[PDB]
Amino acid sequence: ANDTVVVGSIIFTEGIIVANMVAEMIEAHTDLKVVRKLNLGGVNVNFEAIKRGGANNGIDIYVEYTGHGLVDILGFPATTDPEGAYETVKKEYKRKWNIVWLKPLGFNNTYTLTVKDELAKQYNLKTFSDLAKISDKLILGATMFFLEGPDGYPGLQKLYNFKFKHTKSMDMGIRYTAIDNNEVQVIDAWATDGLLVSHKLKILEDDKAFFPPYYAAPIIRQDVLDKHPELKDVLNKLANQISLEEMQKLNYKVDGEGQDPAKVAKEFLKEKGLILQV
Ligand SMILES: C[N+](C)(C)CCO
Repeated sequence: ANDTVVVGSIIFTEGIIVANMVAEMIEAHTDLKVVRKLNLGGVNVNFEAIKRGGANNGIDIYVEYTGHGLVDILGFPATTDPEGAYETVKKEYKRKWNIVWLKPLGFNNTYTLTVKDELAKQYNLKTFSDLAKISDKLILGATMFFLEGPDGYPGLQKLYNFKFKHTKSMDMGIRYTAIDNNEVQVIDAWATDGLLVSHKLKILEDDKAFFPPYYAAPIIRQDVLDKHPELKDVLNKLANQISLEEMQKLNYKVDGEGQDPAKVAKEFLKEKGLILQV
């Protein structure tokens, strides 16, 4: 029959790596072939694409983050434990959209606010509240996702009364260079970022708990599951298979060592026994 499915990703290192892992698992364990589609746009493009579907210029599968789905359902930022976010998005996406959340990959790739270790020492910074008290001295460099999202800087700034001198919208790798060069003093480091542990940076504590959990999980259209039921068990072979530290190392293989993400994804799966060498 030569059935195919479309796995989507937006264009950032982690997104492409885990989208490739999903594609590799499908091709290794089923007779399906995978179209890998890269979407330009923000944190909602894949959601609209999966509502369209791989037959109608959209996608069938992608890896979403629980807290993003949660804040989208609620219409305002909230905090909850990982189970609260996951169970809520799973039930709501099943009822409202016939989209099935599969099991979490294992890591929480949350937004953070991060500063240079030297700045944190010179002002004894530990928490977001500490940082807010001096924010009028500082420049924030942040991803477009962070500066535009309701779960991003808008709500955070309201809750903590952040008063940064200004914000600079920056590509993902650019913001690490910018904080290194002191063009900015704070960035929205993401917890799994490959460059993070390699730049002498301090992740500050979200002491008022503004951010939701951001656990990555594959999600799939129900009608694709209906046509190809094996996909459920196949994709759940990834359940809890990627820790925060493992994801960081894969991201660094791409962003720091220059390996291509397809190779990084496939080699990780082979080394962990999740696919076999052909
Ligand atoms: C994963 N983040 C929450 C850090 C943003 C991208 O969706």
